[PDB]
Amino acid sequence: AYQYVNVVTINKVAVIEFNYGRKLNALSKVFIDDLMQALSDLNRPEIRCIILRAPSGSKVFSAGHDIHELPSGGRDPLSYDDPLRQITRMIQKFPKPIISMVEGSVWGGAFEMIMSSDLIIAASTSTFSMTPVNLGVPYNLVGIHNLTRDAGFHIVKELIFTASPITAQRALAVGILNHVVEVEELEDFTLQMAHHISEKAPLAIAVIKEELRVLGEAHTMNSDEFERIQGMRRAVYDSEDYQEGMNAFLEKRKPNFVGH
Amino acid sequence: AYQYVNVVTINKVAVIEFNYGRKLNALSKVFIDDLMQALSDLNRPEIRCIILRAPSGSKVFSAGHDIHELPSGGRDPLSYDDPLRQITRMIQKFPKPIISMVEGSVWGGAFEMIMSSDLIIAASTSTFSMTPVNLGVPYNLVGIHNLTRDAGFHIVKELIFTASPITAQRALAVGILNHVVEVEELEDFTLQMAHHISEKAPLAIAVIKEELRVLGEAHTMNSDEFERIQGMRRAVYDSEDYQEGMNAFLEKRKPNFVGH
Amino acid sequence: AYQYVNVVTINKVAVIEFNYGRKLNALSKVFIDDLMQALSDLNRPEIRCIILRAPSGSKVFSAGHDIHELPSGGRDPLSYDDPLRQITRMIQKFPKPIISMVEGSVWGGAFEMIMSSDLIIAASTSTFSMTPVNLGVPYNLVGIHNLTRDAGFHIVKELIFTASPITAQRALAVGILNHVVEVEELEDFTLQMAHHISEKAPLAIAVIKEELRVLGEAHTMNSDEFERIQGMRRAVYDSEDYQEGMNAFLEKRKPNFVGH
Amino acid sequence: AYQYVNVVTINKVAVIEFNYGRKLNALSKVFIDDLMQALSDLNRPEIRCIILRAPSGSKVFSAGHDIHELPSGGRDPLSYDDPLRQITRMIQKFPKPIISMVEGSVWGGAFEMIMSSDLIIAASTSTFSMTPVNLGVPYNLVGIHNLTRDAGFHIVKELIFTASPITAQRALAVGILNHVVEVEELEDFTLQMAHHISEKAPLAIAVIKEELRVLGEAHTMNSDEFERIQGMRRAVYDSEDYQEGMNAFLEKRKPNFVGH
Amino acid sequence: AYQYVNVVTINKVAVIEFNYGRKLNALSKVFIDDLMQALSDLNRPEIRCIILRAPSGSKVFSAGHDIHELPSGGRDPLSYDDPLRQITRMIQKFPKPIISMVEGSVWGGAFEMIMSSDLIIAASTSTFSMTPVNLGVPYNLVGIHNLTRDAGFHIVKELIFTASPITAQRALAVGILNHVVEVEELEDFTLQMAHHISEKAPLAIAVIKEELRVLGEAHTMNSDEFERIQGMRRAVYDSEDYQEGMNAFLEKRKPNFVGH
Amino acid sequence: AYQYVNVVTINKVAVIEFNYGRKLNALSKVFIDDLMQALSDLNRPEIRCIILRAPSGSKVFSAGHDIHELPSGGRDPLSYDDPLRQITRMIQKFPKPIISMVEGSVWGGAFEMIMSSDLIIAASTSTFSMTPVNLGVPYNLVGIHNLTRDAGFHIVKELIFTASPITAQRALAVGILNHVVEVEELEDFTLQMAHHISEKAPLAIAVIKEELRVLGEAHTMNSDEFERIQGMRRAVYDSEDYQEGMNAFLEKRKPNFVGH
Ligand SMILES: CC(C(=O)OCCNC(=O)CCNC(=O)[C@H](O)C(C)(C)COP(=O)(O)OP(=O)(O)OC[C@H]1O[C@@H](n2cnc3c(N)ncnc32)[C@H](O)[C@@H]1OP(=O)(O)O)=[N+]([O-])[O-]
Ligand SMILES: CC(C(=O)OCCNC(=O)CCNC(=O)[C@H](O)C(C)(C)COP(=O)(O)OP(=O)(O)OC[C@H]1O[C@@H](n2cnc3c(N)ncnc32)[C@H](O)[C@@H]1OP(=O)(O)O)=[N+]([O-])[O-]
Ligand SMILES: [K+]
Ligand code: NI
Ligand code: NI
Ligand code: NI
Repeated sequence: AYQYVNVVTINKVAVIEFNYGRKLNALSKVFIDDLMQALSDLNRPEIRCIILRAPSGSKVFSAGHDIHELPSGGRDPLSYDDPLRQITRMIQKFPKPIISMVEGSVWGGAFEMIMSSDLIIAASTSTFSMTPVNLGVPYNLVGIHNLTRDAGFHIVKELIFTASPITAQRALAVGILNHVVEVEELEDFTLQMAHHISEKAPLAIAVIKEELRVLGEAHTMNSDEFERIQGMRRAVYDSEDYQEGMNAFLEKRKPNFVGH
Repeated sequence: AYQYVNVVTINKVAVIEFNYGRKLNALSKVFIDDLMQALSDLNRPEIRCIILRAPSGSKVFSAGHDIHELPSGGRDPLSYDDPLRQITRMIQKFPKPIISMVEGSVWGGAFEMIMSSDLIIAASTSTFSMTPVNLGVPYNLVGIHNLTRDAGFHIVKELIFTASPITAQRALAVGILNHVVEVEELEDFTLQMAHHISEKAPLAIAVIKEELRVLGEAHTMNSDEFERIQGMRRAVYDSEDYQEGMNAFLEKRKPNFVGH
Repeated sequence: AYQYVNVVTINKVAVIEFNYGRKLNALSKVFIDDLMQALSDLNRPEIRCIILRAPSGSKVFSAGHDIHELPSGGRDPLSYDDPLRQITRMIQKFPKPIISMVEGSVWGGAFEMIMSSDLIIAASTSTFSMTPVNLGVPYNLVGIHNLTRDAGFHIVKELIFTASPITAQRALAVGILNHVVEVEELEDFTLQMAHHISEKAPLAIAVIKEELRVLGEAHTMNSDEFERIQGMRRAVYDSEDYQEGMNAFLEKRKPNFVGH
Repeated sequence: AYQYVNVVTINKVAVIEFNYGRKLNALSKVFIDDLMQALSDLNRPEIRCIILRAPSGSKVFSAGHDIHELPSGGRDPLSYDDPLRQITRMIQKFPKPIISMVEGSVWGGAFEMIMSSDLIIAASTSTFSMTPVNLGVPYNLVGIHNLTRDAGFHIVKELIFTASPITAQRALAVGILNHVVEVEELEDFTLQMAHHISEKAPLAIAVIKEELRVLGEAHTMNSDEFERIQGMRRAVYDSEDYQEGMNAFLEKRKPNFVGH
Repeated sequence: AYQYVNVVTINKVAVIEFNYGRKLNALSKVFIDDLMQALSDLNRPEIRCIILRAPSGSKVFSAGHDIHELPSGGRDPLSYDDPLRQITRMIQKFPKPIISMVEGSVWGGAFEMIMSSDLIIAASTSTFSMTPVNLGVPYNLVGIHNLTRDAGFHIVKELIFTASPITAQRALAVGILNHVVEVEELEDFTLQMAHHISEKAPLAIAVIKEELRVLGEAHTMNSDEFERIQGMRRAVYDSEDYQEGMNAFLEKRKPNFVGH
Repeated sequence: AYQYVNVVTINKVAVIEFNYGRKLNALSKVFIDDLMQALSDLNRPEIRCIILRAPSGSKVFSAGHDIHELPSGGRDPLSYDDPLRQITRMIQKFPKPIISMVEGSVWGGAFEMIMSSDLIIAASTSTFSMTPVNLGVPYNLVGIHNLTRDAGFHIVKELIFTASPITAQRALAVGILNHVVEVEELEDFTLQMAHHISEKAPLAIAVIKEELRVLGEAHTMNSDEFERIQGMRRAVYDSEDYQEGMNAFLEKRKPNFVGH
């Protein structure tokens, strides 16, 4: 068993339920490490499909990045082995389909985490936001790339530049979501689709998933461009605005951004 | 003339109509060779726009891959010079617009074929499925790439992982189709658009179509990533699951997939 | 002060209004040079969001390329330093969000210009046309790429191959627009969103916009493929049809295109 | 047979000898067209290796570009379908090895031509120069790339920026040549190697040559970078220096370049 | 201990000596499994440099790919999981320098194996041959790429198209070898350089080795290019010539290749 | 005038001579800023070729990075806007040839700096070392790439992993240098080559230099690969070994590296 997730297996379908309500499923390292161990434990031939969910009735799916752990003092908080970076890679490389089954509000990092999964099925009352511009966080290239494969550029720029929540109905209309259903039908609807997928050829599913992963990633640039972007990101991590954004969040006041 | 298609010219518009209804327009080599010969014959200055259709009233637009013609195992079923791979390249490189005018159900390789065309106009009763996971087929990279330029990744993954049919209305909503019209209006609506395009500058249409083709292919990877994918595909077409999927289709029974 | 635009700033938002209505805000060099000088003058820390608009009541937002300035005698009219090519680079590199606020009809180069901006908010009565196939112009690779990040390939090919106008409602459905509002709400809706964005962290917005720009351009090809495309574009600008297309537009008649 | 080349077949080896000594085997269209026809006619299973040579005793192997064929009004003489661009593609795509067997002096485009070939075996008295900076020519990307696969960057820059001739001995030392032999041994040495190659597996040789060709071309860039370089090339073709360079060559006088 | 290698440790340097003299150290699956197990066992902080060697006095360093383990026809002979493909990836990714210390003749896959290593130091009597065109084998893109990072294209094509051995002196001159020494001095010359490297910063060496590996592999192409190459390779491994090459090796006779 | 360089012009040739001998021309910010200002000031049409040199008789050409300019620990000394990273970009983008004329010993970042220049002409007594593995520095991707365009991979790895000096004669043999001259002839040999280059077409030289620069950069990878390398570099900067290497150099003792 796991301290911060609960796993149920129903024939070939596994359901990983978040059990980190004390921090509204914020992406703390101890929570992500249990999620990753639970997924790893389910990498077996007789499991064919995974569902990720918050507990039934939750008002919050996930509060996103744990801002108490998101480091300040000049260190990159979205480095390659930071937990959100590790779990998006693991979801994308996992040789079985991973369905995000969403009840409640989805924030920032948690939005990138469900976007990295294969299908999203949501309650009609679920809401979605992408929040780095609230804190002054320079989100990393891979993280931003994970948000560009479903809705168009103008829609993605609206979500990130405003940090405003969208409804499940709008998330469906712009192509983020697969299905929107009444919260009382959410579990039944998602399990029926997961059981259906689990009757199909798992080795064909795994290789087509991996072919889509590498095509998704196949936007290539030279070393100079990457080093230029990393220089820009470091200037943001070094800014007064980044300190102000983190402090304003921890102090629950409105930040005063000044552009240095 | 052609054994397996019928061609009509109306001013500058050519309509290539399938004539393989006894096999529900499955993509047998003999059918695809005729479709490619008809297209090549229509590469003339006086032809400005192509329409591909099934006969009026067809229940099945195309049953997709001829499963009899797939090599039984140990052999890549979607090699570069296999007929579906040849026709999709030919459609994409053809210097005139090609409009798929769809009445009936569209399956598997035939869904890839229409996705490779420039515009899709469909009857309100048409249905669309992508079926390789029903048989355990390791669909090839170029083939999967051809399904990713219209609908988002989560939608494409639902289509491929479930192999379930979608309606014309849902295909329109997610960005696969240009237009949905009542079946009685399908021929007139599509001919009106083709005659319209036929008065525009053909050399500008041809170079813009080619620019889009190159940009659409310009997802690049290193040799190791490609060879790693090919090794994964070979493990699938070497698998007992692939033989069981082919056999269950030919024997009209439900396959039992086990993951090797 | 500018001859061809008017700028109003309130707090952190700047509105750049076209003042070239006597030529339907055609993208003449004198107008684009003024737009670029006004943007450069607004690249200051206290400015956080830009709106581009035509005057209230405009029937035509922009007529697109000035056909009286398009090179005739064997010269590429969309070379790297042509004014449309310069303004789209400047908008995409600009470290503040740029919102296109659209009232009236949008044509050709002007459609590319608004697509290059970060968000589009349009009146319910606005219309959008992409017109190079009306003139026989071989649109350049960068320009075509700018049109492919919002709507899918089939939709983009319909817009370009037909040159037919689409409504704001359809432009919203296919993913081109962020929002459609009644024209009497257009300024208030856009100002509210622009002022909302200006309260967010500008250095995070700037680096995320630049990350999106780099990822969007990261469709790479070898020198041979680019030189092949250049040769195709040159044969179009050397074409009888290209001369006929320009001549027809000047003589206010319908072109007769013949395919050389 | 051919006006401008002579072909001798010895067992499985074909020797293509230039017959344009009147014009020092300058790369005139009529000469290159005959060279490409003779090569095409030798694409038969019983031919296994090609040797390209000047006649025995030639002082000049090839004088490079024909000045009398560069079409002024700025028009790019290194466009995709100009004769030298066509013959380098054809040599690189030719499914048999092509050995350049060099006696005499090699100039400019003829240096690019022999670099495009598979092996170079040269007389101890042969000499090599790359000459576009003598004329003010903006050599094209693919043409420059063809010069970068043998010697290192500093060496290539010395050859191009000086336009000075190098000895066979230096060309061997820096990795441009395979072998340097006394002129009396040049046919024996070259034919012994060609005959040896002709006993090897031709389908393996062809696919490995094509693998090397694609790996050699696999330096990829985005559309913006290509268009930028094209703009710089156009600026050189529009320059006063380019006119001066061509006029000085025609008037047999030293050019005076001024940097515009 | 290992059945097919012997390992010595001298301070911080490990020497892996082949013990498969009965097949002249041909790269059989069981030999490569022990070489890889010995490398994995040595991946410890107190080991800082590896030497690969054949036993003292060896006439044959390695006879290369085990021809008996190649498939009969119709199957890719150089698939991603093939032993040669596994060992070259493991050498390249190994976080310590691997020096090939060469006494005797080096053939085919064994030449690719030493080329994949970091440094090559060779006896003055050693020789080097690349032999797939002797057997009609379609070498893979990754394998060919591993041969292109030291000598120029003209030299590499000579080596592969001739399958002729070159001396240690010529291999030094063209950039393949670091050093050539008399055989009596080979062991202690190599150990002196490995001990010197072992005093340097191992984490710096590892990240620089990895940066060079990524840069070396960063020649990118699109899916269609790779699948076109793979189809050409399949025509070769399906050919009569491939069968003839395998049979000629088994019957110890000269192959008769015909080009199908 | 400049505090840290001396500039002499001889008609079209400019010679930038280091004036930082009391610190062995270490690459301190104040010294690089003066070199960059002196280059910027020579970017004039009447200047056609630059020579970089140390004063006549210098024992040390440049000692490389100023180790007394390491920033606050946990921080990258090879970030995009560090002076060495700035001047190598500026040399590579400079629209005139830059020749490194080397007398004395060349170390570390100074080796990268001369490698980034267009030609290197050296005294027979000059020596060359690449030194980051002496200190435990994770040299950055762009910096390593700048070392890979002249000599082959095996040679570069020997230089980097040994940090051992090589002679001028060995640097010529492996392709690093253009020419080696007796020290009394060095200045005149280098000036005659610079005057010769200055007679050639400057716009042709500039565009070919720029085309070589972008081809040399055109090794592309995806975001995940770049971020994975940055994670490894950061782990090296965070290591005990990195502290030990910098402290050892400051204290003039042998470092004790332990591999964490
Ligand atoms: C990637 C990224 C992010 O993900 O940024 C973080 C985005 N997240 C957010 O803005 C949401 C932050 N949380 C909230 O606004 C509220 O907690 C919401 C979700 C509306 C729920 O309000 P609520 O009144 O029901 O509950 P709270 O009392 O606020 O929260 C319940 C508990 O979870 C803690 N918590 C909630 N969100 C957290 C977060 N993101 N990080 C750390 N702790 C969090 C909170 O401190 C409290 O703990 P404690 O008892 O120790 O004080 N980014 O920056 O780009
Ligand atoms: C991507 C991919 C594919 O393209 O795979 C194949 C996907 N297609 C399918 O699964 C649909 C296969 N066909 C069917 O399911 C049924 O024929 C459907 C479409 C429901 C219609 O049924 P129906 O009762 O009306 O008609 P049928 O008798 O089944 O079919 C009419 C005739 O066409 C033949 N046929 C149908 N589908 C075929 C196929 N895919 N390949 C070869 N022959 C086929 C069938 O054997 C019959 O011939 P015969 O009379 O000689 O036996 N893939 O799997 O890799
Ligand atoms: K011909
Ligand atoms: Ni893309
Ligand atoms: Ni079994
Ligand atoms: Ni390269």
